[PDB]
Amino acid sequence: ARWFPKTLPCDVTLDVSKNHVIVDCTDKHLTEIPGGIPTNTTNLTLTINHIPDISPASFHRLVHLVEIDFRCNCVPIRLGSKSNMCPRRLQIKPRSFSGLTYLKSLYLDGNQLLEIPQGLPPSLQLLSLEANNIFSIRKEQLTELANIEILYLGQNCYYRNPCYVSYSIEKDAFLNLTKLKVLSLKDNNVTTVPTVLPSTLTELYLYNNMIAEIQEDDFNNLNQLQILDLSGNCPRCYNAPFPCTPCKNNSPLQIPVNAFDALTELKVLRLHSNSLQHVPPRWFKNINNLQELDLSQNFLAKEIGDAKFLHFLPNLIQLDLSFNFELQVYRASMNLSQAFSSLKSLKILRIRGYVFKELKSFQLSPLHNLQNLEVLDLGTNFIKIANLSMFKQFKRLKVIDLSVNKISPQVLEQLYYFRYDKYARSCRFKSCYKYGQTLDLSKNSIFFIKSSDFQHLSFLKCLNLSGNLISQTLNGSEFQPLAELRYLDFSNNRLDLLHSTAFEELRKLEVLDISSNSHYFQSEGITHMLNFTKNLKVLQKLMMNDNDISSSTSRTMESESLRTLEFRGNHLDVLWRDGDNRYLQLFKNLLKLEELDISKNSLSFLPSGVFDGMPPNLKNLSLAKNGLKSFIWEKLRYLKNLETLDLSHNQLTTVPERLSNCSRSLKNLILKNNQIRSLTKYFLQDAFQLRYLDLSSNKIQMIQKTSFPENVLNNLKMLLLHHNRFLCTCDAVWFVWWVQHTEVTIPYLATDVTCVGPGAHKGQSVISLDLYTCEL
Amino acid sequence: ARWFPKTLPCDVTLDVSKNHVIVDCTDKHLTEIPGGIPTNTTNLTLTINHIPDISPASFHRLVHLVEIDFRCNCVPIRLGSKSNMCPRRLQIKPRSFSGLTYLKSLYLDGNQLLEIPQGLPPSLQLLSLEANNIFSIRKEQLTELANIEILYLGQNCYYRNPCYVSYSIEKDAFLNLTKLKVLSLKDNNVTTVPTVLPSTLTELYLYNNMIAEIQEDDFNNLNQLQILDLSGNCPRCYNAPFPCTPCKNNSPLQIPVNAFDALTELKVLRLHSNSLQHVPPRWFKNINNLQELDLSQNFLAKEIGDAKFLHFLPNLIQLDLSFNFELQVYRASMNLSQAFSSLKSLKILRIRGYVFKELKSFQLSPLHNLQNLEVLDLGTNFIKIANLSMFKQFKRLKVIDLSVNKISPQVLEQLYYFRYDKYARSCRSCYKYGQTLDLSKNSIFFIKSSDFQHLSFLKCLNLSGNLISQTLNGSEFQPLAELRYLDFSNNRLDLLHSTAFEELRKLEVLDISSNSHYFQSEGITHMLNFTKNLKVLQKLMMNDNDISSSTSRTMESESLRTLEFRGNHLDVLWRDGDNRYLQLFKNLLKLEELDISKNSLSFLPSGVFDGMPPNLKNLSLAKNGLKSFIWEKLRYLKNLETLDLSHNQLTTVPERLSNCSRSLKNLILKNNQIRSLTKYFLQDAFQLRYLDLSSNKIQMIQKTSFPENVLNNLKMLLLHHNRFLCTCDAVWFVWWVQHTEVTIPYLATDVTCVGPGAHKGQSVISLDLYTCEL
RNA sequence: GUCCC
RNA sequence: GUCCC
Ligand SMILES: *[C@@H]1O[C@H](CO)[C@@H](O[C@@H]2O[C@H](CO)[C@@H](O)[C@H](O)[C@H]2NC(C)=O)[C@H](O)[C@H]1NC(C)=O
Ligand SMILES: *[C@@H]1O[C@H](CO)[C@@H](O[C@@H]2O[C@H](CO)[C@@H](O)[C@H](O)[C@H]2NC(C)=O)[C@H](O)[C@H]1NC(C)=O
Ligand SMILES: Nc1nc(=O)c2ncn([C@@H]3O[C@H](CO)[C@H]4OP(=O)(O)O[C@H]43)c2[nH]1
Ligand SMILES: Nc1nc(=O)c2ncn([C@@H]3O[C@H](CO)[C@H]4OP(=O)(O)O[C@H]43)c2[nH]1
Ligand SMILES: *[C@@H]1O[C@H](CO)[C@@H](O)[C@H](O)[C@H]1NC(C)=O
Ligand SMILES: *[C@@H]1O[C@H](CO)[C@@H](O)[C@H](O)[C@H]1NC(C)=O
Ligand SMILES: *[C@@H]1O[C@H](CO)[C@@H](O)[C@H](O)[C@H]1NC(C)=O
Ligand SMILES: *[C@@H]1O[C@H](CO)[C@@H](O)[C@H](O)[C@H]1NC(C)=O
Ligand SMILES: *[C@@H]1O[C@H](CO)[C@@H](O)[C@H](O)[C@H]1NC(C)=O
Ligand SMILES: *[C@@H]1O[C@H](CO)[C@@H](O)[C@H](O)[C@H]1NC(C)=O
Ligand SMILES: *[C@@H]1O[C@H](CO)[C@@H](O)[C@H](O)[C@H]1NC(C)=O
Ligand SMILES: *[C@@H]1O[C@H](CO)[C@@H](O)[C@H](O)[C@H]1NC(C)=O
Ligand SMILES: *[C@@H]1O[C@H](CO)[C@@H](O)[C@H](O)[C@H]1NC(C)=O
Ligand SMILES: *[C@@H]1O[C@H](CO)[C@@H](O)[C@H](O)[C@H]1NC(C)=O
Ligand SMILES: *[C@@H]1O[C@H](CO)[C@@H](O)[C@H](O)[C@H]1NC(C)=O
Ligand SMILES: *[C@@H]1O[C@H](CO)[C@@H](O)[C@H](O)[C@H]1NC(C)=O
Ligand SMILES: *[C@@H]1O[C@H](CO)[C@@H](O)[C@H](O)[C@H]1NC(C)=O
Repeated sequence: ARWFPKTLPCDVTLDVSKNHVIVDCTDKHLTEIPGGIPTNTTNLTLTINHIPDISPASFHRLVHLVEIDFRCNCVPIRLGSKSNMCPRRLQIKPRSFSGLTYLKSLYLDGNQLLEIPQGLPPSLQLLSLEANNIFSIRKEQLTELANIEILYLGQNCYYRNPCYVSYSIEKDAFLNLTKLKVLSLKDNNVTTVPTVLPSTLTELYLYNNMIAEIQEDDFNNLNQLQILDLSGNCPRCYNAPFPCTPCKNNSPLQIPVNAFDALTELKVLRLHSNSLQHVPPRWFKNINNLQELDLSQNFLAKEIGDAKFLHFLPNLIQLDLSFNFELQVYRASMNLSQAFSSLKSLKILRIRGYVFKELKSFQLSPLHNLQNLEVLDLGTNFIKIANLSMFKQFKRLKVIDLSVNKISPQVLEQLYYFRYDKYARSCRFKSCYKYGQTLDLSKNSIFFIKSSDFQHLSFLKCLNLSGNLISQTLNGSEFQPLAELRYLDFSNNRLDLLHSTAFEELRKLEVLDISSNSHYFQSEGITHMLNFTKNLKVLQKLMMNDNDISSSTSRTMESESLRTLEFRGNHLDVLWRDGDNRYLQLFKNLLKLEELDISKNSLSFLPSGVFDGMPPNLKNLSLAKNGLKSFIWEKLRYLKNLETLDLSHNQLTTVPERLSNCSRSLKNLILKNNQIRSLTKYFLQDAFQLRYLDLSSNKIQMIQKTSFPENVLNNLKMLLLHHNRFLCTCDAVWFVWWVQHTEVTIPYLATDVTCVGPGAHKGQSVISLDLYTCEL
Repeated sequence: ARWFPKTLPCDVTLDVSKNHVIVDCTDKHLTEIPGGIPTNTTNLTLTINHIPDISPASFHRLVHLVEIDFRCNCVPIRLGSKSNMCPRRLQIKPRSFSGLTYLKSLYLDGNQLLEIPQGLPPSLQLLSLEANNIFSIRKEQLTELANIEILYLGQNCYYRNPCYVSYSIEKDAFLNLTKLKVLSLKDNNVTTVPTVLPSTLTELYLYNNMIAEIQEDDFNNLNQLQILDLSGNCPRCYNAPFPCTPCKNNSPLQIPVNAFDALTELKVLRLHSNSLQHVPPRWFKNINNLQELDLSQNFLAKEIGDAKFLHFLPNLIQLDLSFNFELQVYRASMNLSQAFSSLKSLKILRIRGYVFKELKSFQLSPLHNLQNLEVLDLGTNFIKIANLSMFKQFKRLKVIDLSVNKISPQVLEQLYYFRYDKYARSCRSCYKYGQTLDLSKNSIFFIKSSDFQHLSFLKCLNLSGNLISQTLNGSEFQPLAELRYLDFSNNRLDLLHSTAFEELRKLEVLDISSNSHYFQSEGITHMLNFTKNLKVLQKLMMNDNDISSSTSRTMESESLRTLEFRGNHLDVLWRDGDNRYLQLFKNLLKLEELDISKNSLSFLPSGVFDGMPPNLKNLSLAKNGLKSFIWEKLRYLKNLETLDLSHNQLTTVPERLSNCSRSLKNLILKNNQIRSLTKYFLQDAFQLRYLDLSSNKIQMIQKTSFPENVLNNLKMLLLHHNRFLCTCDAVWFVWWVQHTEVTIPYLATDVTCVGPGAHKGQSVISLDLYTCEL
């Protein structure tokens, strides 16, 4: 098809509408800028490479560039690879950028630069120098940036990238940048708010610094500011997972009552880890529009019970008072001030880490009349006692989150309140809530449940009981009131499936997760009824992964409704022991089942009967990670609606003589990570239904035309070949040609479609291989 | 050293004292008997190979053979590999064995044989034909076995190896085998006890068959029999994990009351899975010496509460009544008959699977006066309630086993009572600390001191696999003043308090592995410094705890010798830039063994080694995805003897190992990405004794890297599964490997050339390189 | 590759 | 390969 092979080791995309030519060279182990980058190129990314220098030749031809992303070509020693340390900082020669008349955005983060690069064109709206070694800002070095709007200078002096001094900012350094909207000086060892900043600021990031005091006029002129983050100045250091130095005498960040008076526009204020003991209402006298307030990781436990400042926050959407507990105090209860009632607009309230023994209904009354409240997060509070029925007054809420507590009778990262910098950029780039009302009781100490535990909660759509201690012979009496429940996450418990009536009271249940309930499945002689499915009339999806199931009293699972079954990490090798026919029809009576996952079941072979016993509408089958050493391909004939076969991470050595003759229906075939050395002569002949084919990470040496007829290849959405053992002799002439000239999408042509030999061409990409010597 | 390279792909061992020459060819992907087997060869093993035939040429020279082990060269379809199925049964030509005048033992199990091989010498004392296809025994075929003593015929007709008919045994087939001691007809589809058997039998195995009835005189003459197993004839099939066909009418195996009268010598009687409802005392009227009785997997729940037969068993060492519960009955308590008191000799009692709600002290009184009782096993009973204090009356017992129950306020295989055949042949723990109370796999959520009142004598407590979610503060085990071993694994330790466990003042070993729960949620306080309070602790296991944070910065002990810290997140604690935890193990002054494998340590920040306590001998950094390693830093570890760096991504070795560590004896670098050795790698590294470089990508090895004055001290040197290039540059290496004394495993199997083309796939032991010397 | 798996 | 890990 193609007349001129694409040899450039970068992805190239046309966005014809927005007039853009996008060249992505992210992570291509480059040591030079590749030649032949299109002249029409507008967005060029060279992130994560080892190009040691930039020069006028770097971009000479590329006069249409609006964005260069040149991050992490020399990342500071402690942030970067220890196996591929950068030897010497990126060198930028003069005039490298002054040519680029249309350049709007320049990223040079993570290059060990000592100074703000000079000679930048006046077109530049965005400059980014995170994780460099620039810790002294001077007015003179900034004059070139007159039209700059966004400026990132953070992560240039902190514990992962130390500069061993205080950050220096000359007086009025930023004042003449009259268009500057966004200024980020986070994670920098700054000692004072730099002044005077231009009144044109919308966003100021000053977090994770050594600022002890805000002067009353530090933000005098900033009438346009929308976001201010002063977090992690005088930090709360208890249980900090980074080196943390508090302000002396447990001082807080000192903020004058009138510091915020100019900030009429402020929408987000962030005062996380500022060791605050008081929130003066006077702060918010002229901020009527504040929406998001973060007061997590302070010492505001007392204040939570007073909190006059809330009376001045009627438009607040989001409030975070997480982790304000006094060290070595375990409060009997939660004292929320009446003031919380004045938060007419509040959608999201979070108070993790108040740390209290017992939660009672009336303690939450300050919230009864917040009409817009969607999320209430009382996680990580070590609550021992809580009558769940209290939440009957909270039908309107989308999520009630009591995760990580000690109870017995819109998602946040695993590390969140204790990350150093949760917004920090990586070198790459730049859940049942949807079912309805969700009660998250995950990670508590619930050993035993009964119906009255759930009295008055019939409105729930999702209950999360993951990671409790539930060890009970559920018999269908325990969840009686949960008439609306669509989703139950019962993972990481100790289900005892003695009774086939387990869960049958949850009459509207669409999804059940009983994964990682392996305990009782590990002791011989225990009765388990896997036939419990029959009683669940609307169940769509069952997850029973990592249950180590090696026995069952019942011989068949039954459902008229079940569409998907995850059965990963069990012992079907033991149930289907060769010679024992009793369980070969375990899934057969799941008549509507379309998706089945029996990966990680130690199936080194499949006894005959397995495929005949599969239910008739099976579409999507995974046998991945089974250590399969053999596979009778013909047996795929029984699976008449099979569309996806995942056989990844096994030990298969062969493909079928003709895939067409094994399955007419099969569209996606995944054989990545096997031991295939060669393909059958007529492998894909007449396999007209085939659309996707992964042969990556095998040991294939040759591919001949017969195996891969073009009337199949040209239907394929994707064909993966990378990481094989290709031999680039004159016998590979067809394959090499076809790869060079095909339209078919083949990932990693630049990176890992490589010759292993013969010696001469070893390690050389096949896309670049010249084989003319074979045609004399 | 060696003048004639060993080219035979079999291990060869001299036992000079017993006059034996042992050749082991087990599992060497052979398709022929190798030539050059020594003539003096006495024991020859060819197990697990693909040799398709035996012939007079097979052993022609080997006239001094006493044992041929030729198992599993053609295993039946369903027992064998499905990826390397055997195409056609083993063919044994006539005269193959008649040469072998001294042959005592012959194993031909697992070869798909259709008939008992003929032509066997009269010297033969043991013949073994398990897992063949021989399901009709004829007197005529056995005449050749006149001097036979041990004869295995089992596993020739059962569900893994079906023959599709009943087993046939001609009348008196075994009678004229006048020396036969041991006969095994297990797992065979036998319908009746074959008669008449020779009176010379000591052991008869008839289990897992289709025997419905014992005739009163089936065992008439067997006055010498010691072991009888009739198990799995009319099996109890509830929750059986194999195809199980009960006798119709829920009938038991029918045993007439006088069936055993001749068996004065019987020591072991095994009646497991015989669907027995009664044990008539009359059975044991003439057996006073019975020692071991298995009555597991019957329906003897009622009988347990009567059990007059025990009055006739004063010499019984071992009794098993496990799994006798009536289906869908959950008894309130255990009714043991008074009769149990008469078992003066009983060392071991097992009653799993009685299935009852509550155990009370007095229910065990029938046992109070059994002086010799060592083991009491009440596992898998779904016991809801048990006052542990009752065991105060049982100080004398070595093990009290309450494992797999439902309690809250030798070792047996994982599958045991429900295996088909627990004795079946393959083709190839805190008990020792003293009194042990095994409470593993219960539902204990909360513990307090009174739970252990009166149990001060305990040496081992196993709480593994409970629900313990408690901020242990050192008050909970107060009474356990003697406890040497605590297994607290698979719980949910909340290490808030650094006084946890401190009351266990005699504790030598603590396992708190797989207590990861509270370690997975940010902002929770954990005191890893709890070790300080544990004055005699030798060994601490805290594996698979996913530990990524700690309030305290150092662990302290004067006593601790071994710390297992596998499966945690030291990569997070030691984040580059954060110096605070680099001395976590430094103050464990007597620590000799440390395991920090599986901690995702892709690199070691500088200071890790300086922070290691001074007497560290044995260090594992396996399975960390290490891509780089500053070998010089090994200088800090002055008493280092073992470094395990297996399963990582290392690409190089140090320029001189001698200049990194003088002390290092064992260096394990298996499963890395090493492509070459440094020029003078091992020069002067005289202390080195073990070196694993297996599963790397090494191409060449030169004499400079591997000087002979080091190599020849090595106990073991592993090289297998590398990328060796067998050009004329490899002349030295190839020569040295061929001629060295040094032990190198897998020379026959996986020390292979990958090239050049010509020599590809060829073993280096067999490589001829004369073309290099013209 | 006789039991485990 | 800046937050993670
Ligand atoms: C942040 O700046 C402080 C001081 O402003 C730096 O600390 C000084 O650094 C040197 C080397 O550690 C010491 O000898 C001085 O004693 C320090 N002075 C003070 C007052 O602490 C600190 O290193 C900087 N932090 C980072 C991570 O670069
Ligand atoms: C044990 O022997 C029985 C006969 O007692 C075998 O069962 C016969 O085999 C075929 C095929 O299964 C049936 O059509 C016959 O009717 C069976 N006969 C009877 C009397 O049932 C059985 O297959 C043998 N067992 C094994 C494991 O090989
Ligand atoms: N799984 C299970 N959990 C229990 O808590 C229980 N109590 C009695 N039983 C009985 O134990 C036998 C083996 O588990 C089961 O068979 P059953 O007699 O129907 O009744 C069962 C229990 N089984
Ligand atoms: N680990 C833990 N388990 C608890 O049960 C508990 N109750 C209160 N707390 C307090 O929560 C804080 C963070 O875990 C701990 O710090 P503390 O204030 O010393 O007291 C602790 C508990 N901590
Ligand atoms: C291309 O660059 C412009 C300006 O830097 C930017 O707004 C646009 O999103 C970029 N797109 C891509 C895909 O790089
Ligand atoms: C709650 O806290 C406030 C402010 O600290 C305190 O004054 C008040 O007495 C407390 N009220 C209750 C109900 O505990
Ligand atoms: C929980 O509170 C409800 C009121 O919603 C009440 O009916 C129920 O009895 C309470 N349960 C307990 C143990 O207090
Ligand atoms: C339940 O909570 C657990 C642990 O907090 C989390 O992994 C899981 O995603 C939650 N389940 C659902 C369905 O959202
Ligand atoms: C379940 O247990 C309840 C009470 O806990 C008992 O009353 C009943 O037998 C069981 N119900 C069903 C539907 O099996
Ligand atoms: C499940 O199987 C058992 C037999 O093992 C049967 O008694 C029970 O009622 C079955 N349950 C259903 C829902 O079919
Ligand atoms: C098939 O199922 C897997 C999970 O088992 C899923 O990730 C994949 O997207 C599915 N594909 C199709 C085409 O149904
Ligand atoms: C496979 O191929 C043969 C010959 O073309 C044909 O007879 C047979 O029906 C085919 N089976 C399928 C399922 O295509
Ligand atoms: C060698 O064969 C004899 C006879 O079968 C036996 O007693 C001895 O234990 C065997 N030794 C080995 C090492 O096979
Ligand atoms: C357990 O038994 C002991 C005596 O062995 C008694 O002192 C204690 O009170 C008992 N505990 C209970 C709850 O019965
Ligand atoms: C404790 O019991 C567990 C769980 O059954 C068992 O695996 C372990 O070996 C026992 N502990 C010790 C130290 O013997
Ligand atoms: C531990 O807690 C118990 C109560 O459960 C308390 O009585 C005891 O004094 C505490 N011990 C220590 C060492 O703090
Ligand atoms: C452990 O360290 C903590 C402070 O981090 C301290 O409270 C406690 O005294 C220490 N405990 C021991 C036993 O050293």
